[PDB]
Amino acid sequence: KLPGDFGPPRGEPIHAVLTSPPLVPPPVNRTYPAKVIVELEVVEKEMQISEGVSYTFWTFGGTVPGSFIRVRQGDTVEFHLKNHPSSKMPHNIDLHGVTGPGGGAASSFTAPGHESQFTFKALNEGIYVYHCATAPVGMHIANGMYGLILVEPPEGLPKVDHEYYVMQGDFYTAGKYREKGLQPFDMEKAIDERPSYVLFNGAEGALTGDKALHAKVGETVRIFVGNGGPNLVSSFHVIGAIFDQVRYEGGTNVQKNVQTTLIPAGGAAVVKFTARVPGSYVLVDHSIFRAFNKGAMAILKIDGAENKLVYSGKELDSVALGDRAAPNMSAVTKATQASVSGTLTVQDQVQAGRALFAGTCSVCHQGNGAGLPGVFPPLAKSDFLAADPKRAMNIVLHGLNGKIKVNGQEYDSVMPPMTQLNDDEVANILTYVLNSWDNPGGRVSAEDVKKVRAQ
Amino acid sequence: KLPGDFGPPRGEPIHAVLTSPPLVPPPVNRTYPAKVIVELEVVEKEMQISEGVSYTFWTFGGTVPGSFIRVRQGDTVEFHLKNHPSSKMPHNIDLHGVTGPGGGAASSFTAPGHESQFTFKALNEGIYVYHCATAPVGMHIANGMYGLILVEPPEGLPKVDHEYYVMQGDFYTAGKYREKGLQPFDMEKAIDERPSYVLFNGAEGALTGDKALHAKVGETVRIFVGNGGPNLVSSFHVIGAIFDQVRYEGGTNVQKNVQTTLIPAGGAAVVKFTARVPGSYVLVDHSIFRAFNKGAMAILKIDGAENKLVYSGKELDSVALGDRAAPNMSAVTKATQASVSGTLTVQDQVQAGRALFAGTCSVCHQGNGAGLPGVFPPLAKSDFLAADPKRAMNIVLHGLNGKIKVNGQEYDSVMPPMTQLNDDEVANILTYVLNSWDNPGGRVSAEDVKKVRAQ
Amino acid sequence: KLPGDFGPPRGEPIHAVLTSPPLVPPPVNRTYPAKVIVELEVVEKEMQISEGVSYTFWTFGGTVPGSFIRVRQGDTVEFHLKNHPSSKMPHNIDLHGVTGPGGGAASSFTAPGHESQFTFKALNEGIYVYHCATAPVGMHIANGMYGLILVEPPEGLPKVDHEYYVMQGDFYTAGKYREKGLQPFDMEKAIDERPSYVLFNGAEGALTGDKALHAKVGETVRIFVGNGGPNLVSSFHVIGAIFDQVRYEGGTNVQKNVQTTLIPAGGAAVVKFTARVPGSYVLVDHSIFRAFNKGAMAILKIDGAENKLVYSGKELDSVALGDRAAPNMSAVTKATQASVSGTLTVQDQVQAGRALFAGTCSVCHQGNGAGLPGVFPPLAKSDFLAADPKRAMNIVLHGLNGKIKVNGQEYDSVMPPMTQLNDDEVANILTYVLNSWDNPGGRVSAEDVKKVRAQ
Ligand code: HEC
Ligand code: HEC
Ligand code: HEC
Ligand SMILES: [Cu+2]
Ligand SMILES: [Cu+2]
Ligand SMILES: [Cu+2]
Ligand SMILES: [Cu+2]
Ligand SMILES: [Cu+2]
Ligand SMILES: [Cu+2]
Repeated sequence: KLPGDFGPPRGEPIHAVLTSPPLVPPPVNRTYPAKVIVELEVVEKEMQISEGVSYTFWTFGGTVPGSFIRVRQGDTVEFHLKNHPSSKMPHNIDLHGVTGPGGGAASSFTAPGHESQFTFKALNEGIYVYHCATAPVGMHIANGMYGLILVEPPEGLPKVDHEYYVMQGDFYTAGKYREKGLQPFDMEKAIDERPSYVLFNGAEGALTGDKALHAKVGETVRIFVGNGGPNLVSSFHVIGAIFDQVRYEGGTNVQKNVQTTLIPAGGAAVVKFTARVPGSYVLVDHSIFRAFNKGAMAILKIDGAENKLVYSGKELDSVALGDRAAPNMSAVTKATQASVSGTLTVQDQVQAGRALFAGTCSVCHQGNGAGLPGVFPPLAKSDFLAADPKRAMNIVLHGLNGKIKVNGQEYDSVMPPMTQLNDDEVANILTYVLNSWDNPGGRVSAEDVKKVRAQ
Repeated sequence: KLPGDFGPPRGEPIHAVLTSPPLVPPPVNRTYPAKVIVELEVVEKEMQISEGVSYTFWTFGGTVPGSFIRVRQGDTVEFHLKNHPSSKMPHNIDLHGVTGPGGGAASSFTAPGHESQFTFKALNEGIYVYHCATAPVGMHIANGMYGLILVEPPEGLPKVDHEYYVMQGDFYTAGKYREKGLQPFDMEKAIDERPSYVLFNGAEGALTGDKALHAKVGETVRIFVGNGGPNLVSSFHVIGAIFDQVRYEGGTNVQKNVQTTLIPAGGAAVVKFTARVPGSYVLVDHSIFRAFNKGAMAILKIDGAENKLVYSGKELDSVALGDRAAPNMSAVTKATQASVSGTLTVQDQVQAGRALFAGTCSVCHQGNGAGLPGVFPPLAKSDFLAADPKRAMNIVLHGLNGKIKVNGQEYDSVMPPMTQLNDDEVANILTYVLNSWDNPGGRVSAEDVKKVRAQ
Repeated sequence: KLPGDFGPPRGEPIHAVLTSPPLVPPPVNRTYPAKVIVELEVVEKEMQISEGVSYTFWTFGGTVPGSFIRVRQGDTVEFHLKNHPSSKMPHNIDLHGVTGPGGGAASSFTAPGHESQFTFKALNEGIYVYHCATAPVGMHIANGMYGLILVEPPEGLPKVDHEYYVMQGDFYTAGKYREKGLQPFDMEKAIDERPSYVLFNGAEGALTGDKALHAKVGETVRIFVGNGGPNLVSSFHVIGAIFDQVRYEGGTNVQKNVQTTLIPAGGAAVVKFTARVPGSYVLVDHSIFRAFNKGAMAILKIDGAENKLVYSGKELDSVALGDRAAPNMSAVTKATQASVSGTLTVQDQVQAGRALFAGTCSVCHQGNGAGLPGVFPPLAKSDFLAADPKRAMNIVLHGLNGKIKVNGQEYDSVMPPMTQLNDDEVANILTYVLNSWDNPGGRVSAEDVKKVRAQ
């Protein structure tokens, strides 16, 4: 026998129902091998990789990651790849778990407006990455051409309350993190393995705030976790919880009771979580600058009764989650669009700066700008801020130390530089502060900050 | 007892037969512990790390990786290290799996023209990296000073049809990838972990094309897989197949049925593959820019009958394998040598450009230059190419977009920039295109391209 | 049941005794669940990250890594975090192994001079990283805010002879490796994952020479191994030995008989070592430029009888361990302090250069400067050195090749450049050589070298 030796296909041909992230198709719930027809279409399109930041993604099914495919070990899969006629590039597919050269690549080569097909038997149970394998392969994967296929064991997976679909990728923009506008792919950064963004499901905030995954206290969650790369290895981790089980691809080995697990580039794992106490559980790449400086954070939000005997503490806030504690940062998108249109108002800037102030400034100056007398000076009704708004731009870009006097009190501390903030971000944060807490109002422009940065 | 407590050496002293990659010594096939005498000589020498690219390697036994050593758990090993008198540097050896300080390092210190010896008992079964441990250690490992020793279990490994020897390394050249000439080691890139090449067995194409590993449908293959580093961790992966078994060093744990496995820097694994359908199975570091932009791809070629019930698709071609689909790129070596000699002919350039055109240009313009009317413009009998050969140099270096007219048809698409191509590569590709498909002939020089790149 | 369902706390409340690295609290040795009160204080302070190199660390309990916490699965932990009033920054804590949002983060937010508390039940047995989770999280972790908590299984761990505490971190200084002075945190290098130092226990040499860990032949050692990151994954390895067992966090899976093991960023493992033969066993990150160029090396020194049947070789020396073979490099600290004070003597420079010469120069020129006639020229009574001390500065910075004559003998070899040596290091090494072996004496200044480097 080969593995997956369950006989020829029986029953009727099945048209696979594919799902967009973060959702998963229902279990196949089948005791016989089937001919499964899969139809997947490549679409090239602009999407928001961050608020006010567009990127030309190349997608399987219009999403990053691509549509989720779910079949049964021993199935015969008739794979149809279409390339939308709006595409500029040819594309193909390499599915992990396929037995045969290129995992489908040579037979699935598809020009814009064409369709290709190949047939394979799913011999190998497991969770598997699929991706484009068109020269230059790294460019296609970097632009978002990856997803997951699940080959179920014949008896199916154990029932759980929720199944979700989460995939990490590293992304390479010409511009710096959160630099606004349409950002080209940067080949130099990709070859050097120096990503500008590291993301779950193709965007900053794709799985935070009002887009969090949900479950209730007492329920079981299974997450199909992919690492599309192209280049990075994920120190994949859940903050404040533990995985009951971690199983890689279709491996025989199952690790139980771990919190931190390494997912290779092109790798995939099935993780199981039991909800015990309510709150936000953060999925991160624990290579920490990825999670906290490049976007690599997703949320599983658990609702239900607190258990003070297990955990007496509060729900996560802007101290740890920064500007992603809030439901969304839609005001940044709106302020960026208004800048492009030449219609940016003070209130556009105030609402964008309000979103960006959380964590970034609030951890020390507080959400109300009061600070802590003698320790963190106030931004609320600040005489020092009002006396010199241009000095305030320098303070954000280049930091501040030494003795100062604010509202009649001496400070002798250190505010670190925040030079990685973009000109629009500094301008919008300071406009928010000037228009809050009885401050004098007016505005700071991106152009004002550009000139102070240039020194 | 210590582990490997099999008594004193018996029988006759055995002179170990060492093998060069990718071959392995035969199984020891022995029921008693032996005194094994190992003789390994360090040689410093220039070799081709890529076509027309030389590098001064430092080698154990004249190869990268070094000669394969095969002994039995419980053996007494008398290790002789010689340093060839042509060497400039002192060398030594640290074998993983040795019980004792430095794994041999202090007692194996060997100046040019000298010999050292130390004795160790092989207590620990497993596959193990050995490497040089001479200050500065990273420089010696970076220049190729690593290989594998297998310590067999007393009963031997299970029989297989083929055993092969494959070792990844990261390499640091002063010049960029495929920049021609003798390339010095670059300490700055090595300290930053920014390799110019990531290779299997010490060269681009060492295990591709006419140097592929072979087996037949139905046969079992065991690969001894090393990661010499110095710095990178391999997302080690087989395209289009699965590993029956993966076992790290002499670990008790064996993973079964996985496709993608992380091999630490200085780590080693034994993988087992069963051949099911014919074609090329690609071994890669799935940190994808390594595999597709820095050389990290090897081939296991399976011959035998197709099974359309398991896989209906075609053998891999230049779409996925690029310029390594072909048997070899010997024309690039020959054109580089002719440039050095000042004897470079048009035909030298044409044959080199023919090799480099595969994948790099052919994925969109086709192997015959016809393109796809209205989608990818033709290079065959191209009026647009002929009208301005200098514009063609700019197009390759800097890309092209917007409306153009080629052979009476409008195109409105995007050709990405290919600025990572070296001046000789652009010149040779364009000379190939000009001398093919009824194009006007003539030639483009490396110097022509240097001037266009300088703008 | 939840896991760790051992009933309510019994007995008396226990004030946890915490230990500084590399020591561990004694086993809890308890058959009942307890209320454990933990008190940990954040201190910001300058410490030596290398000889003559200061850094402002942020610490849990005044050390990097932070104080070790030891409790029993099923314990109720009342966690008190104090922030010393000298602190400039707010801090908090996220303990892996805590069941609840942020692992403690929202409830442990603590301004300078304040205290916070939260209670959690230790449901999950294992070894776990804890760290600060205050925006910007990567900055706090990069400055040293991490350590380990052990949650014992109810029956306790198996008895061993020694338990030690070793934690890797990556560090980001504005200055280059071993550049002297107070070094600021460098956000740009941290975001790029380009550390200047990779260290065990917060400093170069923290666990080498006279600070090595100890045990005797025949004894068992358990090491609690953390990777605080923030960014790097450790190819964690013991030179010249094997781990009996490696267990990650509280995972069910235990790997036995491995030498090289990958520890994720934010991960932790318990390793077990049996001492077989005497000597220094080096713990490294086998991403080799970290271990040999950035400080990532620690020593377990085994005393006892040699066993020539297992290993005939010598103890490690400066060939493999370089300048860390010696007990300490205190002369470098003293010479750096004397430079700051403007009191640097020739003898200050000689003793610092003596420390730095080991490995760096001695591997080729020998510890006595004799070299090897015709192969490595002498530094002892060197006519070539004496004839031009300025040429000697160029040779160290930029290397030397080609035919030379030294003390009546021709050399035709290659000395690699050592441009990564700092101006003070070149000046002190050459002053050592000039004042040794009947050389003419005098001195080379850091300023002399600065001018030669500037060309
Ligand atoms: C702690 C880590 C802080 C963060 C984050 C931010 N700021 Fe700050 N800021 C902080 C200190 C300790 C000080 C005083 C420094 C000293 O020399 O003692 C400051 C100072 C300012 C000021 C000027 C003083 C005042 O008006 O109160 C301004 C205008 C200011 N900070 C603004 C500001 C903004 C907008 C922030 C986010 C972008 C921000 N700060 C972050 C401590 C900390
Ligand atoms: C697809 C990803 C392509 C690859 C790889 C290469 N080329 Fe290309 N090329 C492509 C397009 C879509 C276009 C037209 C762009 C537009 O504005 O619509 C081009 C154009 C050229 C041209 C000029 C037009 C012509 O003569 O047909 C030349 C001379 C050319 N391309 C050459 C070329 C070479 C030599 C390549 C490898 C080095 C190469 N191209 C790659 C699409 C793609
Ligand atoms: C081997 C890897 C070496 C290391 C490490 C260092 N040196 Fe060296 N040095 C070496 C060689 C082979 C040569 C001769 C090169 C040639 O062209 O043949 C040298 C030369 C020098 C010299 C000049 C000659 C002499 O006086 O003997 C000096 C002053 C010198 N080397 C000093 C030196 C110092 C101070 C080192 C550590 C910083 C050092 N060398 C390292 C080989 C090697
Ligand atoms: Cu594609
Ligand atoms: Cu793949
Ligand atoms: Cu060597
Ligand atoms: Cu090693
Ligand atoms: Cu902190
Ligand atoms: Cu953490």
